[PDB]
Amino acid sequence: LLSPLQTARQLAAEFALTAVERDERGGTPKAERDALRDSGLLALSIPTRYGGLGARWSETLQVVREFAKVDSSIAHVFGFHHLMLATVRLFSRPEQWQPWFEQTARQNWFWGNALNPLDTRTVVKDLGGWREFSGKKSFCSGASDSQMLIASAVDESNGGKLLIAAIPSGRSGITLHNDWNNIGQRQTDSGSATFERVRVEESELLLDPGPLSTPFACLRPLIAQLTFTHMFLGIAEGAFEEARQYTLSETRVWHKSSVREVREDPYVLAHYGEFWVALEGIRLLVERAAALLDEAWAKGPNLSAEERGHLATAIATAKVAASRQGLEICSRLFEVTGARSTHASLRLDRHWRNLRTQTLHDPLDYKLHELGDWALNQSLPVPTFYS
Amino acid sequence: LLSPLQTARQLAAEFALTAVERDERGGTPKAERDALRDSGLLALSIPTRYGGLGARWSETLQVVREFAKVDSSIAHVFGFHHLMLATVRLFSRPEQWQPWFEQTARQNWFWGNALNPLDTRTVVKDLGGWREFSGKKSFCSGASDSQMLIASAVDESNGGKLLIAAIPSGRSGITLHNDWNNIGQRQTDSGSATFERVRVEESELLLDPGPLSTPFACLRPLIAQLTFTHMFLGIAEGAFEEARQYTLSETRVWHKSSVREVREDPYVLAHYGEFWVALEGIRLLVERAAALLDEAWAKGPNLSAEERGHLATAIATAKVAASRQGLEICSRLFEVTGARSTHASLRLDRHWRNLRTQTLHDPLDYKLHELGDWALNQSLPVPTFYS
Amino acid sequence: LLSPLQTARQLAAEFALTAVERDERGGTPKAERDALRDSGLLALSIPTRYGGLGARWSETLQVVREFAKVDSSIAHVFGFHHLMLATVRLFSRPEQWQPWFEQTARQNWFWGNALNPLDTRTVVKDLGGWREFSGKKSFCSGASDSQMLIASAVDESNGGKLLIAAIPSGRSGITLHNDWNNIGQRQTDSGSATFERVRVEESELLLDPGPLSTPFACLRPLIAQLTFTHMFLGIAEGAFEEARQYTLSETRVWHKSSVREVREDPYVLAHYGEFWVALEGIRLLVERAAALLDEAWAKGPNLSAEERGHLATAIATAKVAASRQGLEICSRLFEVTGARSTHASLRLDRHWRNLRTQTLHDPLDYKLHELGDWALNQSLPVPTFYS
Amino acid sequence: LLSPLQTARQLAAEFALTAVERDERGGTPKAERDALRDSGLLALSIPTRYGGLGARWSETLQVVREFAKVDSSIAHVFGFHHLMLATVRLFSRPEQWQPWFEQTARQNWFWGNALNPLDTRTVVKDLGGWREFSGKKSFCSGASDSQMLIASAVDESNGGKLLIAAIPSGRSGITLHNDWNNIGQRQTDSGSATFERVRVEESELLLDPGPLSTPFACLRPLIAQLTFTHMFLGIAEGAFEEARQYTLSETRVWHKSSVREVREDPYVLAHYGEFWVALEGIRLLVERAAALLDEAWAKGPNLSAEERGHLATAIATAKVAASRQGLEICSRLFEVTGARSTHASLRLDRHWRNLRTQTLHDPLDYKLHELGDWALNQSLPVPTFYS
Repeated sequence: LLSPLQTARQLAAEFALTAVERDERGGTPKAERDALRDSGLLALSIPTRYGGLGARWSETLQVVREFAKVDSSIAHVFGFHHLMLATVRLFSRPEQWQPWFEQTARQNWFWGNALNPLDTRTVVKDLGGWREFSGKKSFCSGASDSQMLIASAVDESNGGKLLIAAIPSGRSGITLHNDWNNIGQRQTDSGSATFERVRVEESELLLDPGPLSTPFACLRPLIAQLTFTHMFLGIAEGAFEEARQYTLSETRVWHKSSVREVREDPYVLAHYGEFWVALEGIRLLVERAAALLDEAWAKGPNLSAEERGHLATAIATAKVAASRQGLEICSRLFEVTGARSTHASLRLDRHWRNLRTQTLHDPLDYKLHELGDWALNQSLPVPTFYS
Repeated sequence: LLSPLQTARQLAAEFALTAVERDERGGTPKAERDALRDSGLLALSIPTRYGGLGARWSETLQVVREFAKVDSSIAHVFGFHHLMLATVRLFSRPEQWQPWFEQTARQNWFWGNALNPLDTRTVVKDLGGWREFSGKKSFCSGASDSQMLIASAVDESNGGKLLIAAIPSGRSGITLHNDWNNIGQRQTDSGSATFERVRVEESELLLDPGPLSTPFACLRPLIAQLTFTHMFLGIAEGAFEEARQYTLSETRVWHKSSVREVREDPYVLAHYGEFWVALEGIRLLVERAAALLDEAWAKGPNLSAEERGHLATAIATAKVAASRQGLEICSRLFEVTGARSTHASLRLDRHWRNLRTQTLHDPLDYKLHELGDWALNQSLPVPTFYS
Repeated sequence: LLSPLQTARQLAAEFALTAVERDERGGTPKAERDALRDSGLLALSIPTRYGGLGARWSETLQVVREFAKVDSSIAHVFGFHHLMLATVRLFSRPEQWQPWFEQTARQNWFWGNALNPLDTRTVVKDLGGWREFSGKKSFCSGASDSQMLIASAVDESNGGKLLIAAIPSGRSGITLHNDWNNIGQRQTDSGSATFERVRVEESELLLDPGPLSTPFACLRPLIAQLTFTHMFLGIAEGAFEEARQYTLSETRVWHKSSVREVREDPYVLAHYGEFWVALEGIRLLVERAAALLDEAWAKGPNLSAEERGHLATAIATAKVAASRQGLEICSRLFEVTGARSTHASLRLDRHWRNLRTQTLHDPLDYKLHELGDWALNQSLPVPTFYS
Repeated sequence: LLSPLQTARQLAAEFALTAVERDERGGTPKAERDALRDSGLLALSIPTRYGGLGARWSETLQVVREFAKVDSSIAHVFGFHHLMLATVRLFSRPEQWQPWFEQTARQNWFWGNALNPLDTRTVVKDLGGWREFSGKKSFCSGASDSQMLIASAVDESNGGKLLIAAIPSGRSGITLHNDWNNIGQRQTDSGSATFERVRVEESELLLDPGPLSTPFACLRPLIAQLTFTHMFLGIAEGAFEEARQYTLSETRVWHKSSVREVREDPYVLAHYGEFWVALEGIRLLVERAAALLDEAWAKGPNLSAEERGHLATAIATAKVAASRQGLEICSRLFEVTGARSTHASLRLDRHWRNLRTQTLHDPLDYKLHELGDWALNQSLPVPTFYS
């Protein structure tokens, strides 16, 4: 009876009731993850012909953004779940990903991340009949309480080629440490894992066409980048709305102010006008990138490298704006909420901390470098796991 | 048979050949205004049933933006000509503006500005069957070399009531001074005017419904605001493109740089990335406001105050971004063009000077106040001649 | 025999060993406060004739800054202790403050804050030979584990008159709640207090000359402002130094960088150059204000309103720079320390959180208003408890 | 009867009367240069034992700053005159520079610049008995109407070594084109020169100890950098004062303002407070660098490389602040002077144009790179002609 957005907004309201306490507690948000299981939204990105809801990417990412207004850790593991599904869809054969889609939709499997291209400590050995992953990995966003994992390993042949597999999260030999302890994103379980001779079947390797191959396959890093981008916008929007409520409900006018109510103070209003101009610009850039992703995805394997590159530029443009202007809102909102809004029971700084943490994993200065290469030299970005 | 955009682009390419020397001379760009007369573009906004081209406002404003890339003074008088046509369309009866539209399209009349709501030095006396305007006016953008003028006067009853008329620019008693000397917009003829017992017939007064009446008539200041906004964007786009050509052609690498070519300098590329993110955000905000103007214009007299207010907010948001981020591009581009690009024969500072002058006639701080009133309090802007 | 600066540096090195874990715990830093008692530094500002060290204000504030590099909560309660001593020195008769000074230096009394001019929930009744304070107070910075308190109350005559007293912290009727829970300054004990018929002798009231009387007595809010300002600078300096160590020890180069070492990355170096320019400007502004405070203090009761006003302007100028540029360093340092520096065991965000909390108790926008009144109109600031 | 500063301020008042008209005219300010000749200030930096006034560098640069408030072109050629005297003082033998100092003080010789290390088009040939400079040069600041020139040439031996000479400006073979045509600094005569077999005696070569030799000799580029820096501060201070006068005299309050007078408008006052904080920070950084230059100069040939390096860092820090914050004041002052202040008769943009032009000859991004190398790595700057 409800649309996916309506279902997400209802869930977000329930999440908001415990979000502040859970930011302090950290750990696995098991009750919230089960609420996602029961909602149906783990099948949001899966087409209806496999039992899913058939949303376009722009709708899936809209739900990521909606969760991020209240709970960016939940938004992160939810968005990464659909990124893992995109990974098998783009990197493997229909005989592999179609059953995975059907089982995920039927059983509400939660997919977690164990793919770190910049962590070559996990290696794969070939034992003829099967292969085995062995080593350690970090930044395993949402591996705990998951049913399936996307795991990477290096095959030390001619310098070391990355190999990606989809495997059950409880398979023998996998030890998920859940030592994730960070100032932000405190419920994404982005801790460590140990792989001890973990068996991987040929049928579980994502090889055809595999990573960084066709332009369509090369949408995978762009989906990841735009997932983060929607999170960034959601965090800024949630911070803004929380500040609004506080300004109107609790903030007292400064005794030197010319007005009697905070909501008429000329400096307070100018701050809110600057927040508005920033948010409006981010919103249009993010939504334009999402529409371009919809259009690129619809071309499938016929996607051109040119169209992929223009999408990549549009996403990076949105990400820079969401990162920089978003973090500024999360800091400067304290000037309109005031000295009492720093009470630890409110944890109003959680928006800033979450966004500060997540904007560092892909350095902004090198995003500007890439965008300048387009703006000055008309050079398309080179497809990587970050671009 | 070229489209209006193609026609405007061809003219802009010709204007570009002399724009630098004309920035120096100032005065009236009579040759360029005659090129506009010959082009048909003075009828761009006039519906086809009166002999015009039938463009939507977004298309008319796109031409303003295109002209502003190469010559913001021409962009200004061209945009203001269409604003004058909008003024008679919105404030007077069809018995008045339909003949004016037909004559303008048939004879390529150029319409000029003599409407300043601030300056109240012009007063209107009633002589029975006719009236007379007498006084001084400033900022008469495009009055020189025009066929028709929109002129305002104050009637001295009940503290003053503003009266607006459309009258031929050469009518007895009108003196245009051509004493316009400004650091920017140096070919807009925005000088001074003197009216001495200028006869004004009742059929020339714009009374039904007159200014600041219906939401539809209250589109007039919004068209003005969005005309300036398209000019601001065009100036920044033209400055950006001129900087690109200089960086790639003339600028030398700094002897402390690690790279052989300025094309690859990490700081140069980062600047161009920041210019790109700024321009892309402005572009989407301006084009969104343009689309909302098309949709509101289509409502005609059925337009609601609520839709007018949301359009107003969208335009002001775009105007703030275009003003602030546009001026920043026009200043900071010198860091990527280098010490030789300040040669007086290039007049590369003309973009900054033009934007610096035009961003002052409506103070940004009070636009942010208005936007904060919306963002914080959900208060729609109050219709005025600037909002 | 060490100098006070050397003694403070030694203590700061010891405080640094546990500052991160104490930021987590919160509560009262009893061990560190006892280390202050043993150090002699609680008598730093007390003249030698009373058994103190005889420091100038610039020297006392230098120690506040030194502590703030490693532990801004300790810096806060230490600076506020000396502010309390300044309060009795400036507002009461030598018959009152000379014994308090002698006893403080002999017994290493820690003085705490219970003076909030905003909060008027505490009232004083006159019972003839004595008075009684009853009510609630908030923001009681350093009241816990103190020997003496500076407490204010309102007398309900002629719309309210503020009364200030110095009283022992354990006097019957005083309850300190230790309910202080804030995102920053987590060991300043700035919780709540309750007074119930707290007896106050006439000899404990600070009436002659009392607050906001002579220009010399009006140094009290300026000492408070410059104490915060030295804390703001110290926080930014400590954050900068902690970032340096991380950049050089732990941060890895981005795989798109041209350089092998983060030490040589052009964007990293540019960030550190911008941090340097900011810190150097703040440092000179703060030290100039400190020198002007020494010179004004030396005038004693002969201080003129004009010299007080110029000092006020100098302090506010330093405070704006330290607040704004300091918070920027504390945020932007994460771009040069990288994605691994957000580990919760490092609490590298503690500098930003501490500065973000403390910069709100006196709104920056109205400090800029005051400074513009000087810069434009040559109007001296009006003495208040914040200016 | 007047001190040099008083004499300069009196001259500055006379210069201010024609400054706006001369910014338009360009060319050589011959009347103003003769006024400098008659003032005695061309001997300001020459010790009294040679007939000069014996000012310290901080006083000479204070006069540069004072001229720059009203006329940055005059400030530039005046400052470069004393830089040329410093060049012979630091690079040549007492038997060379002592007579040059005596003759300059006795005859008020004006020294001009023809030294461009980045213009290797002028070469020197050795004819045994004498040498000859031949080729072209650009950026010859103030060579016109000068008595002496500092000229450079490359000796094409082992790659090309730079050779510096002091020679009469009217010597046979020198053709000063005076084609200087720039958007700012329009009266510095920084045009071109042609050298046609210009004879140079051994006694005119600056060889012992020559350029970039001892730390003391290496003060020459630092004097140049700090001369520009004092100019930058002076320009910002003059722009600020001119804006003040306009705000208080001519600016009208915006019709949406809450106040009746511009000087009480809260946004206007906040702008002026930001100008104040910026100017105060620049002032202290510039004055601190000037004091350090005084102290370094006084050490003479005993100056250590360490003390030179710390001076270089202090100057670069001041220059970055003066450049960036100065240019921001020159742009943002238009928001408090308003729409009528762009009148071309006022040329209020001349401050921005002058500072925009002069901040480009040493790129700010690479200054930040150098300062970061100090801040992060504690690496002293490497002496060059720009550092």
